[PDB]
Amino acid sequence: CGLDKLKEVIPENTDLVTLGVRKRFLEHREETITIDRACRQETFVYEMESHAIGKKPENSADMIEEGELILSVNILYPVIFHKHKEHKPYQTMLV
DNA sequence: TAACTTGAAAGTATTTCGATTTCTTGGCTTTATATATCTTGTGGAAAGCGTGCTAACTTCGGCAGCACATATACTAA
Repeated sequence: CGLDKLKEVIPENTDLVTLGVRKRFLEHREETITIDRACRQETFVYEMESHAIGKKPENSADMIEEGELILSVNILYPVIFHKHKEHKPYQTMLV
């Protein structure tokens, strides 16, 4: 179980299944998507997840003890949104 | 310092789909007339608990019972 014996290189020249979908997506990207952008919500999620990576408290007494319950709670307050798009109305919190 | 080609982002529109409505069927109701018959739909006349308070005076006012006393007939000496 090492990395020196593990496959950067173009993922091709092997009998695969998902690689066909991957190449189709690459072609669809080269068609209209330009460089690496238009991923607004994607970068939002990325940064909002990185904001909580390895941040230490200002005081030593504010260290979260091991095993503390973290609960994810979505909230739907507003009516002003897409009732059509599967429903994505409002923010989600952690407590 | 704009101009056009980008992207997922709305309404917005139309197309079909669940469902309830609307449209068809019978058939019974009712109108008279009389024709006729089974058991079972009746008409009608009998007859074999439970209390409370006194509303209070007056002056009965009788009898209930009771009941006390005793005069008398029976019995022991």
